Amino acid sequence: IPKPVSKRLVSYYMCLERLLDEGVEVVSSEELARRLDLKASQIRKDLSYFGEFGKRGVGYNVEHLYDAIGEILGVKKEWKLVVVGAGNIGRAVANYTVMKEKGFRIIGIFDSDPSKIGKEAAPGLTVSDVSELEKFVEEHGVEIGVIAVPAEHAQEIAERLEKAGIKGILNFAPVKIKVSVPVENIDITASLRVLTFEIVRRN
Amino acid sequence: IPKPVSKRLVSYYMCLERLLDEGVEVVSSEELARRLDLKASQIRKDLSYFGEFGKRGVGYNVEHLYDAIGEILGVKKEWKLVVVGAGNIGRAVANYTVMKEKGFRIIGIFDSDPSKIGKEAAPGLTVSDVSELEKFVEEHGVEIGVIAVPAEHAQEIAERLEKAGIKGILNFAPVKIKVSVPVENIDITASLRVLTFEIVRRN
DNA sequence: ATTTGAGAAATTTATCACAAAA
DNA sequence: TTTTGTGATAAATTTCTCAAAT
Ligand SMILES: NC(=O)c1ccc[n+]([C@@H]2O[C@H](COP(=O)([O-])OP(=O)(O)OC[C@H]3O[C@@H](n4cnc5c(N)ncnc54)[C@H](O)[C@@H]3O)[C@@H](O)[C@H]2O)c1
Ligand SMILES: NC(=O)c1ccc[n+]([C@@H]2O[C@H](COP(=O)([O-])OP(=O)(O)OC[C@H]3O[C@@H](n4cnc5c(N)ncnc54)[C@H](O)[C@@H]3O)[C@@H](O)[C@H]2O)c1
Repeated sequence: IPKPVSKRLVSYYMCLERLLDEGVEVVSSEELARRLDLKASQIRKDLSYFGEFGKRGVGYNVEHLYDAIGEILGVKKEWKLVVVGAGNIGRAVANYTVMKEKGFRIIGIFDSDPSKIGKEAAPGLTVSDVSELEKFVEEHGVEIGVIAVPAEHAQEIAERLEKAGIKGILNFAPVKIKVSVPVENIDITASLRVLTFEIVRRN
Repeated sequence: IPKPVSKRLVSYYMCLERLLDEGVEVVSSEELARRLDLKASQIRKDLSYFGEFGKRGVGYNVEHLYDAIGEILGVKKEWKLVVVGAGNIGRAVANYTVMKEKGFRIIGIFDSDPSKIGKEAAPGLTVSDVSELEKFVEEHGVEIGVIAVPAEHAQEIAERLEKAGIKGILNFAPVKIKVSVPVENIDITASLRVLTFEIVRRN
């Protein structure tokens, strides 16, 4: 499966949830492409990699395709997350997941600063000492670790998660993590610098 | 300019700053590829698009190439940013830029909630009423707007920024913004769902 | 002795076109 | 009356060679 497909699959997934909220039961690839700003052929091709969910001369059943993509994306289950780093980013993600997301459940947040190791970072979430990270991940079968520590300590924390059996890592620190589990990176500063690149190109 | 180049250029830029902090004056493309986990040929190709910064049989002057990429990225200037939305994401980005970044200066943050209007979101940064957004952007020549409002209000905020002369937008809301200025998106939930995709694929 | 950079090839991704179903 | 889905084309991206500098 081509690399850019997974990203577009997530976009189709959110769009289908919107159509369900609107009451739409059937949608064509051209109607989907019209509101995502993509070519209908690309949408049909990407879905081709995983199966035949369409009805020739009719379209796609919104609920069936939504459920199908959800199964492919692994979203049909609840994912247990831990946040390492109770700073700006760590608390922002903790307060959001507990509130807005129902498929991702943050059950722990960790820090190394004695001032924060006792404070509450989100509703029903008390900051734990990072010394307990491995024990917590193994005991509660945590599956996703979000790294929100400075770059100088991201790799070390990444290896502890992988050692404790983490299945994947969401990395916010501006460094390339080296581990055997999947890693998605969110580099805010890199995005700004990609933005300035495009800005000066237009000028 | 191929699409993936700008992203890798930002990666070379951070790596070169690290080499400067280490005292390295000259570096080969193979040494750069060694610390970025890329092929040396790719690094040389990407640099080819913008000029000839290397010394045949020698390598690249670290400081000269750093300055060259910095000029291409548009980082040799100070960029004025405003944050719309003083929530979790908005406050996290405000406190970081004011503290950690020297090339991006957040000079304003805006919200529509009377409870937060007037409050301080970061050192020396007081939340302003979003009704003043356009006026602020025009007067102070703000160049980059960071959108940290719920998805239902992202497009409307994007159009006000573009109307006030904003040059680019960093978008955190899970929706595709439609404007004539460049837009870089950071979709945290989409990243998690791309991560779950990779997790269930491997296993 | 090395190491960059300019074609050329190889690889990957997007787009098209149309028969096949409903 | 139409729209999905498969092959094939087309386009974009990555990788490879190696002459030319040093
Ligand atoms: N906040 C932003 O907008 C932003 C922007 C760009 C990049 N980043 C990057 O995201 C990451 C976190 O950003 P932030 O704003 O939250 O910084 P922050 O200083 O507010 O929070 C970092 C937290 O990590 C803790 N920490 C440090 N070492 C630790 C360790 N071994 N174990 C456990 N905890 C540890 C610290 O106690 C601190 O609380 C950083 O790598 C940063 O470079 C953030
Ligand atoms: N916090 C996360 O980790 C996370 C994760 C996924 C997605 N997001 C998305 O990022 C965006 C912001 O996230 P958040 O956690 O900070 O939400 P938040 O509730 O913590 O803060 C959002 C702020 O936007 C303000 N607002 C609403 N409408 C406004 C308007 N017209 N003008 C000005 N201000 C307005 C609100 O007063 C609020 O303070 C959202 O779109 C969210 O879906 C965030």
